[PDB]
Amino acid sequence: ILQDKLNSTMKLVSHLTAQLNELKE
Amino acid sequence: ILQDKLNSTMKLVSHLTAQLNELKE
Repeated sequence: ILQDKLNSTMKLVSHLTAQLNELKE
Repeated sequence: ILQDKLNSTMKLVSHLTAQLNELKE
């Protein structure tokens, strides 16, 4: 369960990074 | 307390995802 929560947090971080990159582009 | 902190982090992640989706729309 803890690993799943960490994976969800990592996915959210990756989505935020992708959104930031798209905004920069 | 740790679970409450994790839930707050998850809520923040969900809010960020919703904001990103709204920006995309």
